Amino acid sequence: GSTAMATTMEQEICAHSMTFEECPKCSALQYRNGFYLLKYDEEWYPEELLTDGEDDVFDPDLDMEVVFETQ
Ligand SMILES: [Zn+2]
Repeated sequence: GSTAMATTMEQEICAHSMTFEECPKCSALQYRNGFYLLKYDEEWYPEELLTDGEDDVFDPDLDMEVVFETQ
């Protein structure tokens, strides 16, 4: 337990990536941008809402593990 206002949970529990408090910011795709590979598996959703057809990942439904796994 931490002395957090209104006993808010510290970790970023929102589905998109951020905290419950930071949930409106989750809608913004700024966080998603600046990442080397969209396809790389992280908490954030690989398919980007703004980029409809630009990504061209979902339409062909081709996932290459080797490409995303740089590490
Ligand atoms: Zn959110």
